[PDB]
Amino acid sequence: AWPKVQPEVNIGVVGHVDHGKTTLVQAITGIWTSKKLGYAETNIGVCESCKKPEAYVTEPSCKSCGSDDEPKFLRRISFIDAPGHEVLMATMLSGAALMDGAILVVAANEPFPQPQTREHFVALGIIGVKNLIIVQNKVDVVSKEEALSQYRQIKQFTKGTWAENVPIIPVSALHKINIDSLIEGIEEYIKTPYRDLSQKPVMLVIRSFDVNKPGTQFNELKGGVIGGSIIQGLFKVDQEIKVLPGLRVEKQGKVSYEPIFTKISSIRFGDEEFKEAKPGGLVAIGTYLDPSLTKADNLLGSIITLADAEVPVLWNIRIKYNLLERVVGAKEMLKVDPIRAKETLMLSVGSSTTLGIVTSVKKDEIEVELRRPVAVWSNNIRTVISRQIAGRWRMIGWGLVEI
Ligand SMILES: Nc1nc2c(ncn2[C@@H]2O[C@H](COP(=O)(O)OP(=O)(O)O)[C@@H](O)[C@H]2O)c(=O)[nH]1
Ligand SMILES: Nc1nc2c(ncn2[C@@H]2O[C@H](COP(=O)(O)O)[C@@H](O)[C@H]2O)c(=O)[nH]1
Ligand SMILES: [Mg+2]
Ligand SMILES: [Mg+2]
Ligand SMILES: [Mg+2]
Ligand SMILES: [Mg+2]
Ligand SMILES: [Mg+2]
Repeated sequence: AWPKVQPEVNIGVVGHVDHGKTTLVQAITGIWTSKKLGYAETNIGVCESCKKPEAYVTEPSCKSCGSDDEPKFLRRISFIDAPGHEVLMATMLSGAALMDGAILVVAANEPFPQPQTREHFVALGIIGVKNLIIVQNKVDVVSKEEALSQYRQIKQFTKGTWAENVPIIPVSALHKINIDSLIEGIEEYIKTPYRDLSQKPVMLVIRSFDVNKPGTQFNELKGGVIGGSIIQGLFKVDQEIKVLPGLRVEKQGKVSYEPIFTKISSIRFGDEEFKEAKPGGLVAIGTYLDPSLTKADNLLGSIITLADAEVPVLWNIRIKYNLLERVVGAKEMLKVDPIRAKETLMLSVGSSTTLGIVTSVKKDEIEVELRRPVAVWSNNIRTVISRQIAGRWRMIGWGLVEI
C-alpha cells in the first residue's frame, strides 16, 4: 500500500478572483476548500508501465491504464489556495510565506493580464516563490485558437522576466480536462526543496481553534490547537514551545505582548496523527493552552519556536527597501509615490500583517514604528510593503528587515 506520511511540499494557488483557483484544487485533490486561506492534500504517484502524462495518478490505482499493479508512490503534496479578491491581498501575502512553489491560474475567457493576475504574479516574484506553473483554466469555454491567442500574451508578459520560461498548461478545472498534464508539470517544475532539519524550528501561524464540541464537559475540554506551516527545522510531541509575540495585555491602558509558553500535546496533518512535524503541509499543533486563547484564529500572524529560542520581538523596525515603479494591482495605472515620513504603511512579515508609522526615510532604508510588535526569527526576512490607495491596501514594494 501507500505510506501515510505528511505532505512534503506546499503549492500555492493564486490568481484573479473567479478564475478557478478553488475548482482547480478540487480537480486535483477531490477536496473543496471554502476556507481562505484554503487547504487540501493529495498523494501523488506514477504508473510505471503506462505512458505519461496519464500515468500520473492521485490515488493508488493503475486501472485507468490497464495495470492491476499498484502505482509507485512519489510524494504527498499540499495546496494553499489564496483568495483572489483585491481586498484580500494581505491574506494572499500571508499564505505566500507558506509556499514552496505556486500555480498561477489564468482564466482563458477573460482578458489577460487582470489586476490580481499581475499583483499575485509580482508578489510571488518579490517573495521568491519562483517555481511557478501558469495554468490556463476554463479552456472548455473557448476555441483552441482563442486559448492560443492568450497563450502568446502570457508569453509576451513573462518575456524579459524571471518567469520567461515558466510552463503554461491549459486545463478545465470544472470538467477535469488535461489534469494529468498539470500533475506531470507539478512533478517536473515544483520539486520538493531541500530541508536543512538542523535549523532552529520555526512555524508560521495562520489558524488557531477551540476543537471542543458544544456543551462539552469542562473536565473534557481539549487544549487549544494552533495551525500553520513549519518554515524551517521540525517540531516533536512533548516539545516545550512558545508563541510570539504572544498574548496582548491591557495593563491597563498601556498595551503590551507577553510570550505564550506551552507544550505540544499532539501533532496532526489532515486527520492523521504524527510524532513529528516538518516543513510542507499545514500542521495542527495540539497544546495545553486554554481553548479561549486559540478561539477563532486569535493567533494568526504569530510564530512558534522552541521555548528557549532567542527571537527579537520588535515594535520598531529598519527595512532595506525597494519600491515598484507602479501600483500593479490597480485597475487604473498608477505610479507609486516615494515613502514619506509620518505616513502609515502596511507590512507583511511571515504570516503577519501590521500597520506602522514611517519615522525615517532614506533612499535605501526606512524605519517604522509598529502598531503591534512582530517576531523576527532570522536576519534576511522579506517584507512586503503596502499603502492605502483608493480606500484599499495595495502592494507598492518590498524590503529586508534589518536587525
Ligand atoms: N467553464 C468553466 N468554469 C469554471 C472552470 N473552473 C472554474 N469555473 C467556474 O468559475 C467560477 C469561479 O470558480 P472558483 O474556483 O470559485 O474561482 P476562484 O475564486 O479563483 O477560487 C465557478 O462558477 C466555477 O464553477 C473551468 O475550467 N471551466
Ligand atoms: N494536534 C491536534 N489537532 C487537532 C485535535 N483536534 C482537532 N485538531 C485539528 O484542528 C482542526 C479543526 O478541527 P475541528 O474543530 O473541525 O474538529 C483540524 O485541522 C484538526 O485536525 C487534536 O486533538 N490534536
Ligand atoms: Mg477561491
Ligand atoms: Mg488524492
Ligand atoms: Mg492519470
Ligand atoms: Mg517559500
Ligand atoms: Mg478549448
